[PDB]
Amino acid sequence: REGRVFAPYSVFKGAAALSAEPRLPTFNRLDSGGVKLNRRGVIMLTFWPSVGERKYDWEKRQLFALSATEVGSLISMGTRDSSEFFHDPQVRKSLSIKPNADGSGYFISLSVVNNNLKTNDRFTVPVTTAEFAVMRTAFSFALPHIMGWDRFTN
Amino acid sequence: REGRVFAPYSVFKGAAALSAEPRLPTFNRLDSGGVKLNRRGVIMLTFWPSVGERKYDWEKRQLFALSATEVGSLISMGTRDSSEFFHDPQVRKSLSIKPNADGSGYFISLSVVNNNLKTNDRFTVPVTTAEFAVMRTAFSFALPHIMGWDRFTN
Amino acid sequence: REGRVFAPYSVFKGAAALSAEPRLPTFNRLDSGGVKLNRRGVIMLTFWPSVGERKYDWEKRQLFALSATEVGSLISMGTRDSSEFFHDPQVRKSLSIKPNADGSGYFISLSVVNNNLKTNDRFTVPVTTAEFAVMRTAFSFALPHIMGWDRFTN
Amino acid sequence: REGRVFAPYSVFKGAAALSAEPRLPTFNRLDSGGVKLNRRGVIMLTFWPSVGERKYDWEKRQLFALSATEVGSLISMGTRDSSEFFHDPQVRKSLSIKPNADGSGYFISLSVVNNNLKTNDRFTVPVTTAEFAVMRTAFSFALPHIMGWDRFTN
Repeated sequence: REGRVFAPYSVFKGAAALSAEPRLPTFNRLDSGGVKLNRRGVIMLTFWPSVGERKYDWEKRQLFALSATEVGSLISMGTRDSSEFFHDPQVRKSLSIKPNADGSGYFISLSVVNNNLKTNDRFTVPVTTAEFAVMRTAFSFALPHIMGWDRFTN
Repeated sequence: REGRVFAPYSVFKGAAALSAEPRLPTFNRLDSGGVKLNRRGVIMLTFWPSVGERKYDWEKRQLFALSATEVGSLISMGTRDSSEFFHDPQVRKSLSIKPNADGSGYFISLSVVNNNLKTNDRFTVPVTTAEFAVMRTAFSFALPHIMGWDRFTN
Repeated sequence: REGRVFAPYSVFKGAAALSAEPRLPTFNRLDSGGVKLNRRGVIMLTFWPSVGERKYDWEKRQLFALSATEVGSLISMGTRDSSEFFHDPQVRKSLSIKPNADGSGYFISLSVVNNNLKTNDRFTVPVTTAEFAVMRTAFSFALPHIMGWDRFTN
Repeated sequence: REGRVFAPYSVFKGAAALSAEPRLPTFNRLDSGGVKLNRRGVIMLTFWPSVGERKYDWEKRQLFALSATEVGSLISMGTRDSSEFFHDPQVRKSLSIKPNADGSGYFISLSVVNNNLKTNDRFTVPVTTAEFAVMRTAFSFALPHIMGWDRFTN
């Protein structure tokens, strides 16, 4: 617990909020010496809905984890590019990132569907060019770290 | 005080000078273990006016702090892009960055207005493409640091 | 052996798999003080063939080392760019990276030829834009490290 | 002397060779605590002439130091961009970087003139796109370091 860090980048908007934070990979120590990557690193996204003016319901939050490759998708997006990721379970989630009309930003939307319970939720947060540039730059910085490549240093 | 660092990037021009330097975020240590970001990091800009040939008046300086998102705005600017940031108080400040005619650089201008005292100041510094490229590269380097994301490392 | 790190980025596809990992340079310590780069750093690529559905034959793997300059070639590639590297021995190897039809990714192909033994092998792995973006970002991160330039720090 | 590092990036060509290496800034420690940048950092270029097939004369080398701003110029260069830097003394030096005909690389040329002694030297090294990409990526990595901004970290 001593090694925990909390420093999300968060964007609060009218209908919902979104936060992003890296999760580092885990490594296994080898008997013969050295380490080897174990559990993958991700960039974790958290979405939660507004319930009023500048008020949000943290209890209804839903998460979506971006793999290294999914981060690669996001950082290579141009002004007018779109993408969608589908994660299989019961509950199915999908994350879409689509440009706004003006190319002055995007809509980032998390869909959460439980067909069995007929429950259906969607959390959408607009992000400006400036905000998405923070995401690209920060996620690009984090990528080598979530891949474990920061361990290759002189 | 032992941890202070002074290493501004500065540009000195005919009517004014400008300097830029990161300010790191502060963190709070958690009782249960780990840390959490407290006070935001910024890139601090300082402007001061010329009073003669290669002479400037440091006593009349005025500051403007760039948030992570405002840095995102600056680093994603193309050759012909413009931007303006407004900071509310009494005294109101605004920062504009506009391309020059030739697309060989920009004008970075700080406006400081105190309507009550009818005082009105403006400090403008031209910056070349090369100088703005230093800013983009350096501010991009600093961004993960002012966000606290440098704490996520293996 | 205590300093070994294993954290490849790997892409598994229908006919073959590919993995990439940096190899750091070696340095020599100088009698008068300080260090000087000795053996070059590279980004090592490993290719091996499929033998069935999600099954591959590690025993038939073949390697190809990218120099700093060859990494420079890869990271500066645009969507529609191609490249080929030839490495002299007996056995000759060549590595090609060519865009797919749609510009939605590339084919990375390792050729291994032994004219004397008339043996002839080729291992080809398709990589998406997102996967190649991971490679560009990660290899760019690693470049200063494999060059030894990470040693120039305050 | 214990802190010296030697790890140039070097390009050897038909008529001349060129090497590049960062030089870190110096800092002064403050009585009240903390440090402040003193002597500027640069990227140092070294050129020397060929005297035969894969043979060069190190004794006739000439140097040229790139300031942070001059590095900004280099890293922001597009395929078809040119630049020239002039350094005043006695001896005057100028450094030009011009694209080749095909946009497949550049010519980097150091001029050294001593009008008084009527001595006149020029050392020119062609650099491929891949080689210049190493320079851009490596110099961009080094820039925050030569500016002293690597000292702003959590």
